[PDB]
Amino acid sequence: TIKIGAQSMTESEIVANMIAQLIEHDTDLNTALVKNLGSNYVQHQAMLGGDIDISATRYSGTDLTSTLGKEAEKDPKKALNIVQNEFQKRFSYKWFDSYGFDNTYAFTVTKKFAEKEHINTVSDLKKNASQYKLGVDNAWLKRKGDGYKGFVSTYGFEFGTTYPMQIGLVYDAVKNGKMDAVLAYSTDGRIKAYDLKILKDDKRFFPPYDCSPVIPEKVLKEHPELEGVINKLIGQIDTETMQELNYEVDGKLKEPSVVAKEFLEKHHYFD
Ligand SMILES: CC1=N[C@H](C(=O)O)CCN1
Repeated sequence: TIKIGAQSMTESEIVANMIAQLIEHDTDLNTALVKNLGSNYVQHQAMLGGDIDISATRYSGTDLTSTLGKEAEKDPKKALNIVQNEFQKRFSYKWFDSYGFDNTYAFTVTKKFAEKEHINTVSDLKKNASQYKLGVDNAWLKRKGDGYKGFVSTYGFEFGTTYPMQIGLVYDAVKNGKMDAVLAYSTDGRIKAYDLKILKDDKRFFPPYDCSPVIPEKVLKEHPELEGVINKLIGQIDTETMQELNYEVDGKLKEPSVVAKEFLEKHHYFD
């Protein structure tokens, strides 16, 4: 039975279910979901411990700056290449090419706030930063490399008050005027659904966050038919598609298993 890890994100659950169903459609392997993994660190430790055989969703800039303890590379291709080579060298883990989307931190505001405050870029926030409330996830404030400390030293300012919360809550918090700005995830469907504005990262502070599955070479060796299944999804999901899938769960309240199934059926399980 292949143990598939899902991080505590709607996106991770959708993709974990998608992998599970594709594996069972194509092969005689049974699968199990290991859900609610709190962070990439928890995912990685679970893989080191053999608690999971597959990480459904890992993000290049995230593991680059934490797991690998490296500078935040700003080029998508170079960042992916470093992560892939390092995962092979250090762990004999295969970090696959991307599904096709980058899920980045994105400073997000209502269009009303942007018009009132004259905001197009992250640097535009500087003039009144002390007046703003910023909603962020439960980890970003303490992250090294791509975290708040790095943000401050690059952009040269702090927000008046920063509020860490479950990432799922930031979209309503900003829509409802509770926060002036939130550090959202760019693949969340509620950004488009709520007509929000993503601010340009004008100093290119954030590294890329291309999303890929990760699987130990040992697992791929034990189950030679596994790589071919995973290959079917590589390059097949762009951001717009990911946003739509995310919204199926977060806006329409559908089970990730159901959303995954419907996606696979539409694409005839990629043959
Ligand atoms: C920028 C980003 N952060 C998440 C995290 O830090 O695990 C993963 C998906 N996107």
